[PDB]
Amino acid sequence: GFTDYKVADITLAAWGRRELIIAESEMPALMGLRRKYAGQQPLKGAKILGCIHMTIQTGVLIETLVALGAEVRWSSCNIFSTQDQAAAAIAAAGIPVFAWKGETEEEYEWCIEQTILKDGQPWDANMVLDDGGDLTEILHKKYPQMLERIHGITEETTTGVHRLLDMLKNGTLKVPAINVNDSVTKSKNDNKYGCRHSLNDAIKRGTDHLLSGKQALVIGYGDVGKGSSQSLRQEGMIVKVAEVDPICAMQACMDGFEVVSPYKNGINDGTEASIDAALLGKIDLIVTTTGNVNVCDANMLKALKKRAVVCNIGHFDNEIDTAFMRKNWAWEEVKPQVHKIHRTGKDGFDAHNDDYLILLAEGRLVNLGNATGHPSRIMDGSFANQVLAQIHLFEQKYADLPAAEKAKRLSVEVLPKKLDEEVALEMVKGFGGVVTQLTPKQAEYIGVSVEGPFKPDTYRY
Amino acid sequence: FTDYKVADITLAAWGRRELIIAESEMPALMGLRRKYAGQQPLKGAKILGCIHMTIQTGVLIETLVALGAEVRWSSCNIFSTQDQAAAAIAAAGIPVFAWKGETEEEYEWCIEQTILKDGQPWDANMVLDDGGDLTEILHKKYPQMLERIHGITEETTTGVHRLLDMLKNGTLKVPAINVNDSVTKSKNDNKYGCRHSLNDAIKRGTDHLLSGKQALVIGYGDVGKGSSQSLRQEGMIVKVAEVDPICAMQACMDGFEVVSPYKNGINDGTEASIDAALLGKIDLIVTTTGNVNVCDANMLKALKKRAVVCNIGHFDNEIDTAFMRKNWAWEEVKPQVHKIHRTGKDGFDAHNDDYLILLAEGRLVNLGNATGHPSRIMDGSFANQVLAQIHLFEQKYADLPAAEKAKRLSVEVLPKKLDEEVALEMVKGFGGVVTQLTPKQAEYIGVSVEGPFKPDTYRY
Amino acid sequence: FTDYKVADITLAAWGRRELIIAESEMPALMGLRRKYAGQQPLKGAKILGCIHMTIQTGVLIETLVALGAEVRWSSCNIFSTQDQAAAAIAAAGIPVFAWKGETEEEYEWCIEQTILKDGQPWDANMVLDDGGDLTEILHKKYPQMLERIHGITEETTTGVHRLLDMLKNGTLKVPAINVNDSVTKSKNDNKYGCRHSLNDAIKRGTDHLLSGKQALVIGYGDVGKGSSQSLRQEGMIVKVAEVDPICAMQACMDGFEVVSPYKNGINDGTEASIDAALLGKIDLIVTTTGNVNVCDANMLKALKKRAVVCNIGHFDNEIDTAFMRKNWAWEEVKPQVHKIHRTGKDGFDAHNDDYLILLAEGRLVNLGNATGHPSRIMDGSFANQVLAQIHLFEQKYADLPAAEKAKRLSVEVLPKKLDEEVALEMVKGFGGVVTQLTPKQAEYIGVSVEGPFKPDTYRY
Amino acid sequence: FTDYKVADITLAAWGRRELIIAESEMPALMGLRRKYAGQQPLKGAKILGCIHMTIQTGVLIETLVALGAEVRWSSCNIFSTQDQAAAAIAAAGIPVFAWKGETEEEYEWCIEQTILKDGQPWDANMVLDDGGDLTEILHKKYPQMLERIHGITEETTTGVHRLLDMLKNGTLKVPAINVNDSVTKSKNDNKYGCRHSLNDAIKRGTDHLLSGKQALVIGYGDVGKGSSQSLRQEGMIVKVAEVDPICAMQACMDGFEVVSPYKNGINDGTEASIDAALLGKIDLIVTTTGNVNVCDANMLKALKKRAVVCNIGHFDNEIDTAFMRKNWAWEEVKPQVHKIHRTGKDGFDAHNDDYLILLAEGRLVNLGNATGHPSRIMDGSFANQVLAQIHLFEQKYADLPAAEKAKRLSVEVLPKKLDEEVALEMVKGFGGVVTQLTPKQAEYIGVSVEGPFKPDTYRY
Ligand SMILES: NC(=O)c1ccc[n+]([C@@H]2O[C@H](COP(=O)([O-])OP(=O)(O)OC[C@H]3O[C@@H](n4cnc5c(N)ncnc54)[C@H](O)[C@@H]3O)[C@@H](O)[C@H]2O)c1
Ligand SMILES: NC(=O)c1ccc[n+]([C@@H]2O[C@H](COP(=O)([O-])OP(=O)(O)OC[C@H]3O[C@@H](n4cnc5c(N)ncnc54)[C@H](O)[C@@H]3O)[C@@H](O)[C@H]2O)c1
Ligand SMILES: NC(=O)c1ccc[n+]([C@@H]2O[C@H](COP(=O)([O-])OP(=O)(O)OC[C@H]3O[C@@H](n4cnc5c(N)ncnc54)[C@H](O)[C@@H]3O)[C@@H](O)[C@H]2O)c1
Ligand SMILES: NC(=O)c1ccc[n+]([C@@H]2O[C@H](COP(=O)([O-])OP(=O)(O)OC[C@H]3O[C@@H](n4cnc5c(N)ncnc54)[C@H](O)[C@@H]3O)[C@@H](O)[C@H]2O)c1
Ligand SMILES: Nc1ncnc2c1ncn2[C@@H]1O[C@H](CO)[C@@H](O)[C@H]1O
Ligand SMILES: [K+]
Ligand SMILES: [K+]
Ligand SMILES: [K+]
Ligand SMILES: [K+]
Ligand SMILES: [Zn+2]
Ligand SMILES: [Zn+2]
Ligand SMILES: [Zn+2]
Ligand SMILES: [Zn+2]
Repeated sequence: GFTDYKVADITLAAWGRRELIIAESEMPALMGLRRKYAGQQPLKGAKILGCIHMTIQTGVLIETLVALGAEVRWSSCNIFSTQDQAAAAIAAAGIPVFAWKGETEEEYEWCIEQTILKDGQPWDANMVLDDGGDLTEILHKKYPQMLERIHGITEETTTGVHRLLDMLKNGTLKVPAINVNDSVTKSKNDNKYGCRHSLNDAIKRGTDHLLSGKQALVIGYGDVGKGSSQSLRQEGMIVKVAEVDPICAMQACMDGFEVVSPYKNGINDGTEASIDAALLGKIDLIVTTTGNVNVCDANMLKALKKRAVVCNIGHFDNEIDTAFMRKNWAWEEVKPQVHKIHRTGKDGFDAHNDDYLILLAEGRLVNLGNATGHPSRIMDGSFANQVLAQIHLFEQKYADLPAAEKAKRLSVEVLPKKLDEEVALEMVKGFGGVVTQLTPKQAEYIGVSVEGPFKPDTYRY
Repeated sequence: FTDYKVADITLAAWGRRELIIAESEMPALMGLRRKYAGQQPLKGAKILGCIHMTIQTGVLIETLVALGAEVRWSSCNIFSTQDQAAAAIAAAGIPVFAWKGETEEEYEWCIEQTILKDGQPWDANMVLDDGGDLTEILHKKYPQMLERIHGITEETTTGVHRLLDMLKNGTLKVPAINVNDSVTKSKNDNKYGCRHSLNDAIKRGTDHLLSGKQALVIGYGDVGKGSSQSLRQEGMIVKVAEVDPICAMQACMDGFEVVSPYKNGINDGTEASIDAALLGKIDLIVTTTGNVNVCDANMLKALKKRAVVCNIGHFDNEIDTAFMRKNWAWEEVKPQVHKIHRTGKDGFDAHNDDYLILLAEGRLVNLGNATGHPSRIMDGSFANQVLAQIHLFEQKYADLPAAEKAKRLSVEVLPKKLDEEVALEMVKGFGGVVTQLTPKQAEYIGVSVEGPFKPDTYRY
Repeated sequence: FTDYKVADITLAAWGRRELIIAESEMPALMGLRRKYAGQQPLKGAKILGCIHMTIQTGVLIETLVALGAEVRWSSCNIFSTQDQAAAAIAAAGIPVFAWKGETEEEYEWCIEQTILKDGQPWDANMVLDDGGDLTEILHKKYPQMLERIHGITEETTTGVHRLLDMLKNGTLKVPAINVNDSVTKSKNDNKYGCRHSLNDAIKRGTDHLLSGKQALVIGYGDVGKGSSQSLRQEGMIVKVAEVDPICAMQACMDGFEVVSPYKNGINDGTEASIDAALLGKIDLIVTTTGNVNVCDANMLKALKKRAVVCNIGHFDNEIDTAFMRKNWAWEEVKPQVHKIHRTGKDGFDAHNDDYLILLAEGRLVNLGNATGHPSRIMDGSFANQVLAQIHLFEQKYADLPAAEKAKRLSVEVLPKKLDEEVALEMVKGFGGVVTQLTPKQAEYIGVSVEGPFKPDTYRY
Repeated sequence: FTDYKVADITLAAWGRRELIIAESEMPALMGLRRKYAGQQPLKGAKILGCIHMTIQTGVLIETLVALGAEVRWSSCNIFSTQDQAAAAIAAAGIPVFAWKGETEEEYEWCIEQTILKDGQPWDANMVLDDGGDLTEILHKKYPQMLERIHGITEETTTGVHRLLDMLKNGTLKVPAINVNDSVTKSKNDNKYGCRHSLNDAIKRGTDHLLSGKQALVIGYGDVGKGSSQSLRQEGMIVKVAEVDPICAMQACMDGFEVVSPYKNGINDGTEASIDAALLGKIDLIVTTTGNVNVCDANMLKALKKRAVVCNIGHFDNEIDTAFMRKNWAWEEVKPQVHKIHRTGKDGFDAHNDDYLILLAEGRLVNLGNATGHPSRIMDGSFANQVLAQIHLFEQKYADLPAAEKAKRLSVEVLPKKLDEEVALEMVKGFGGVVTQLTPKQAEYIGVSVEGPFKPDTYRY
């Protein structure tokens, strides 16, 4: 009877449900919250606009929010990241979802718009859950009136947080936000170990290439680049790392990687002469992890070893100059989300040409495009943080507060450490791990409560 | 020159040979020498220093002096001095009071020799400390000296805790820099230094194969992380204990099984609480916490026969060695290696099978049984120390009026720009090449091309 | 052309795109293709082939054809075919009978379609086999065909065992080359292939996080070595079981804890013999043995709820799946992934917590749930296959007098010189540069500058 | 008792304490000691022994004696003796001629003291050798003594090569057991021993950080495999050179870049052939080959300033140290650590930057700068030694009829069943539990339930 959705194939729903039932068993923090808060219905009356990869893991998040009282309207934040069986299962449960794997850019924008509008008019949304900031931007630029009713935004990822902080600095942010990314059980779990799991996964599914013994260049060594570099090194790749941040570069050196630049002496003057052609001519795989623009540029692409794989695991595709490749080189689809890019010219290629690159997911997030992103047991931490953040901001009721109280509360904050610890404890118990309890004397000795928090807010883990 | 006490002054030439090698391994620190030599930013500084008198500390001391400082130096541990390093410093005409194998009485005497010159308080105006013993003695016994001191630069996590307690209680008299929490210290020294030096010390003390054996690491902060890797990389099967669930989550994700010595994780002080099956399979226990009694008497009783026991946290009370001294017979194998015979206190059978091996009498094992962290890692810590000394000395806290002092009294870290400057020199030391952002890229992510590259919230 | 049966011929263009990529990843095999094209050493060869119909096997098949052979092909496992590879081979005019998800009846039919052409035995004169099923069918059901066959080239450990048993019993009718025991096969494919593809298949089937979880690997031969590394490198806590103490020693030294499913290692057939405490903590069990019932009914009953069970040895009887079919309810998650509900046979609760996850119905998991070994590894195995086909075809066993046959009826390996030549091409494929001995150095160690470099005793 | 020469007999108590610990780490060897003590299988054996006089060798010597043998012992390297081990052996009344830091003349004298007792040949009837120097001296200088010798048991790869050359040339006078090629020797000692002890020795000699730096390992046999892992596990970026393409393939698959010191691998003897760009980035070079001049004069000229150079193959001629002695100035840092100044022969500037660091004067670095392999690894090697001595002594070659001698003049290995029995004791030492086959399983794979478990072709 329910028709308020658009997915690839509703008949995938039973398969999706089987996978959701398995995922629930892999997500003890999130399911623990579901069990803890079900009675109290802390999200009763919440109307959440959600924009995040419509995977199985996101399904467990959505059904947790609903189980706690929320209504939601959902879209994916990437054209290739949906798992169609997950979308089907959510739609089959009577939840509005607009998402499929392999959207066009026009379809992507349309799906976000279907969450925002219900029956042609703005939905009475009062909460936002976002990954990367596209939904947040559309609301501020095109639907500013809807933000008058919204209590908060809970933002998943580093890039989205940057965008929020810029808005706050400029006075254009209209509702408070929680930076979910910077929970330790998000940033130092999902961003790092998630990519460790899923980068090599995606490259194998796309190419079935042996990785051992081959040369990789990882651009960036933040949380994603750390995890990515390990994904490849643990397979036996000879990994080199590029960075602009000398502290992150120091970490790469100490971690056993050679730190190099694509450019002579690190200076990117925009000319072919600046490219270290000797270095790039030996690289079999380049992975971008930065959240920055044009870190695998046209001249680097021209210089790469024949038959190198090129992919991006940062949030947005402009890390690699794919526009240059579309303008100048011929694309041969191997299979979905795997293209050979023939450097011999624009139109026409020889089927047996040797001078090509392999691009994964058209430069979009490769882990989600060519595989299934992070595994449930890792996403458990990120998504338990999301639920806690939604509860906190919904309960604070920003949209209803007096102006002076709003002025005090308009901020981008993180969750308290106590809650980060509580999420982590459930994760550890999920592994069968046992956390020791401090004695009262030990807790006094190091100056903490037996119940935590166990570290000062300055601590970096 | 006679204003020193070392084991053997004739070791000085050997020490100098090692200092010359260490300088080549310490580009950040040597770079500071070249950068600041002309300006002499520490001219007039009189620094009381208390930190492990190793070759690495030698290069630190000579850097401070090269920048204009005078110093008076002691070690912060009874077993951590390298006698050739101490000799070389004494031979350069610098007051140093330090040798490997001090008694506790000698340790206290050496600190006192830095504080006093010719029987009266030295006109000290700066403090460099590792662990807080010198800082405590100044506050408790020589409070008048703190009236002239511009600041304290503290090396290690335990010392920082002690400073923060003072600040909370309003008893801290001078500002401090928490040198530990530079990323180029905490996430370099504490982690990778222990990775290098823990397995080193265990091999020197015992020459035991580590591969295939079972280890329990107590703690998974920076030292526990590095320690766990030191052992895992050798092929140990490592289990980790933690009180902090976030650190425990990291251990799980890093590929370790997380266990408690105690049933249900509850340390009720009884033998019944001990997981005897677990402890009876452990070949090596390492404490990394900065806490007290984390390898306790009941754990020691339950350990597998012939297990090795050591501590790499700052102080020896991590292990209940007092219990062992009271109850069990100690057989010295060689210096800093004892068999502890669990058969009783009154002698031992030379062929007894029921013993534990304790390294460095439970004191910092990396420094006690080997040489601590390597020069290229200490480069980062000690470049931060020099910069911290400069920062606080230049700010001249001791010259402000009391109301202005009250506003300026803090425990702070160095600014990120300086942490980055140290890191860059470390990276160039490896032959690493850092990429420069284009103006468009710097705009895109909202940073200067010169840095800093991360918000102060960033955890690396 | 209609002499084939595949899932979907329209997948052929996709398969060809992947073959063109695979050729670039297989320098040893494509080097042989180019080298022997002129000579046509397999002109007149009529090869019955039974081996997983993957993209890699496609490159092998097209190499044999390029060297003059005709072939008729089937897969040696019901789940191992890549349908696009089969399509591409069929589209090239080569008889192939293979698809992913065959029934056992279909599997036997496909082998029979290779053996028969137009309802009568094909005039086969060569056999290429993986695991021995084709070899067995010829000996048992078509013995007259073996009168014309010059040899068998056998890919895998299990098939070689079966050949050696036949030879011992006097029932082997044609000579064979053990391709498995080239170093560029056994110590490449069996080990590093499983390192690549075991974790691959578990991720594709389950998308389970592996880091931090407990695995038990049964066996520590070449496949168990590679499998254990596949899991450990992901951060699993891996325990290893073995019956061979030398292999167990290697596991210990490699950093694994060596355990038995049975108390004191004694499998008496009772539940009381099972180490239920150990098995109750295992999240993943992988069988690697080539043996029977190494993950038995009582082990399955004892495993932790929701454990994954899989087999990467050649045949499914490593795990007692027959017990599971008789007693427990199977819920298909998706193809080649079943939840096995331990609550009973007659239906299951969709929300039951007491289940195991079985991959590929206990068949070779790397090929069943992923794509098996990668091209650049299969390059070594399949270069050896081509060399072995050439050698046995050129020897012409079927034509020799009885006394000469008697001398030649054996199971042999390829010479070390050829193993080295394959390896050299593999190394150059990575961009590796092998040093050439000087004449003095070659004299010093007693080898030719060209090799072979090691005595036949050498184990690598 | 005076029939010995050691550095310092007063080290004996320390040595004994370490022997008591080593016995607890050597369960295979101590198991043989317990098993065979009653039967005294070496009663009447008079063994000339030449092998590194370490604590581990002490346990071997005392096992041979405990089984009835008399021995006369020397070290097979000038730097490998542990003086406390030598002292303890001498203090037990066993003839030993060994100290750390022998001259070449002293080394030859020590071997001669084993051969002669009171100025005339000892009535030796057995030889235990490591590297072949003793074996060579007997054949060249004391051939009459070989008439009464029943056999030689040879520890190491280089010594085995020398024996096989003798056999090929018809100059070998007594049979030998190649102890090296037991799996519990070659694939334990040669590989995992160097994994343990290479990084150990480099740390003790230099205290250099290894993580992040560039290494070149020359060779990828058993020692090169273990060596490469020693460095990679510390975080070095390791490149590997090889002449054997199969070993090079393994290095690639193991995650190393395979390179040559020479452009395109061609060593034409000129400076122009050296890849100066590659060598100018290497911080550490380690030779592992058993070959000559694999780190040659031109390579040494091209290495990065301040690179460490060492050898872990049996003999020092792997590195052209003679070139360095002729041309460059040596500055001793401390024992077994020299800076070699490339500025000229006649003196050096103490602050010169253009030097290399050579460890142990190019002699076996693990034994020279540390203590070699750990007891628990040497357990396997030395259990094999004891078994080999028993076998050859019981065979009584010297006393056999000539036709039987002709058949038995050979170089053989120990049976696989005994290799397995050694391994089982090693595994139990770790607390490992080996599973026992059921009768049906043993039938299925074609072995006895008690083993042996693999055919003699198996490479592990
Ligand atoms: N694919 C996934 O599943 C996933 C998971 C988490 C985060 N993300 C995304 O990944 C990106 C990175 O996130 P993060 O948490 O690691 O951020 P981060 O800020 O921790 O790290 C990014 C790094 O890129 C480096 N960098 C920037 N420009 C560079 C350049 N020109 N060359 C080399 N290095 C350069 C920075 O110095 C920094 O250390 C973001 O876009 C984030 O949203 C994706
Ligand atoms: N030996 C060295 O060279 C060296 C180097 C740096 C620091 N340190 C010292 O090592 C210690 C630890 O330093 P850090 O930087 O790792 O501090 P840290 O705060 O990062 O980590 C200590 C960890 O111990 C854990 N812990 C506390 N009590 C515990 C208990 N009862 N059981 C289990 N875990 C427990 C805490 O949760 C914490 O994660 C300090 O004493 C520091 O001064 C020594
Ligand atoms: N899936 C693949 O791609 C692939 C690749 C190569 C080989 N194989 C197959 O894998 C299997 C193993 O091949 P291999 O080359 O490793 O053989 P192998 O002989 O080297 O190793 C098998 C090991 O199993 C051990 N074992 C036997 N019974 C045992 C038991 N009850 N418990 C514990 N350990 C036991 C043996 O001691 C031996 O070490 C064979 O069936 C082979 O054909 C599969
Ligand atoms: N230090 C120790 O404790 C220790 C332990 C065991 C053995 N050894 C000694 O180590 C040496 C090696 O023993 P192994 O068992 O590894 O022998 P191996 O035959 O297994 O390996 C030696 C390797 O060196 C390679 N090689 C030869 N010449 C080369 C060259 N010019 N460039 C590059 N690679 C070259 C060979 O191809 C071979 O793979 C021998 O001298 C042996 O006696 C020392
Ligand atoms: N080689 C060394 N020289 C001086 N200090 C050291 C050395 N190794 C470790 N340390 C210091 O020991 C402290 C613990 O007391 C750490 O904070 C660390 O910086
Ligand atoms: K997933
Ligand atoms: K040091
Ligand atoms: K494949
Ligand atoms: K030793
Ligand atoms: Zn997003
Ligand atoms: Zn200290
Ligand atoms: Zn097969
Ligand atoms: Zn020797």
